[PDB]
Amino acid sequence: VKPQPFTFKGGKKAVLLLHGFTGNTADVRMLGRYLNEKGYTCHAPQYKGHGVPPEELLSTGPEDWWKDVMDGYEYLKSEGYEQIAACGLSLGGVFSLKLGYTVPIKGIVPMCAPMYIKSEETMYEGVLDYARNYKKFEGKTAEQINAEMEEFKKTPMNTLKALQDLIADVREHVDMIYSPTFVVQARHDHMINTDSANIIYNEVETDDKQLKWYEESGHAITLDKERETLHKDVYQFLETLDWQT
Repeated sequence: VKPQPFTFKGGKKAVLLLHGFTGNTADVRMLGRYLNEKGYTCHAPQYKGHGVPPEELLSTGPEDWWKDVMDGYEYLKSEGYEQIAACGLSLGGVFSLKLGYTVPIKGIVPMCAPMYIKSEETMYEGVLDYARNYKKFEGKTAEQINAEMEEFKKTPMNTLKALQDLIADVREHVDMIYSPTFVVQARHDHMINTDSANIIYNEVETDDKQLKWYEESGHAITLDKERETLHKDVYQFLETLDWQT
């Protein structure tokens, strides 16, 4: 169905949930529903250019998506939730780490966050596959999709280099994170370099750093078979955080 930002109201423990590149809030909705059933207040913004036709994605970049992340953090603050944890999938996990050394965060849970850059061509191939599937889900025939993709291929995404610079910049500041960190990484991730999980765990400078590998999951770990175990592991980590004060 339709993708939209969601806010699940619960107690004073607040969690900011961040989806990945070419994703949407549905990637973190089941996790937000589980945490809200456990009493957490959950808010998931939707990045600019996501949840809309892919032609609008081409005009957006990390500077737009980061503004959506900060707006989500400030929305929870403006609503009375001063204590916020950050949990994100892939690029959302990168944004979660960036929040860790930028604003007060009770704890961060980067899930399959890439610390290694990929080539623009490799990234753009994923954009093209996302664009083709989006038009497929719009109900268009195969012939109409081929015609629209032919024009789509003539419009390169000029913000992919900035996306590379974002991942490289966060990796150089991982040692400035002192908040508790729960690194979640699927072992059979064919989308990123799984050594990113070791970089985050080894170089974060917090006393409470954790790493768990998921042996039966792919990159989309929140949608794969172990997600119920992931929900419990994330919940049980969030419970150890220094809430209230």
